[PDB]
Amino acid sequence: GSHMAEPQRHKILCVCCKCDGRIELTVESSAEDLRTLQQLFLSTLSFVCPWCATNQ
Ligand SMILES: [Zn+2]
Repeated sequence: GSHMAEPQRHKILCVCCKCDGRIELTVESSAEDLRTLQQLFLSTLSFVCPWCATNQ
């Protein structure tokens, strides 16, 4: 195995909102930031992959 389990360093995987491709949002976010941005992405926010961001 390996060991990488630390606070802040959190991998919140969402998607490219236009190709459904997996965006593992590797962030360094405290629990409450992670929670808050969870609610935003659950609500209305979403991201795009750099391929789609370059294409449209
Ligand atoms: Zn995309």
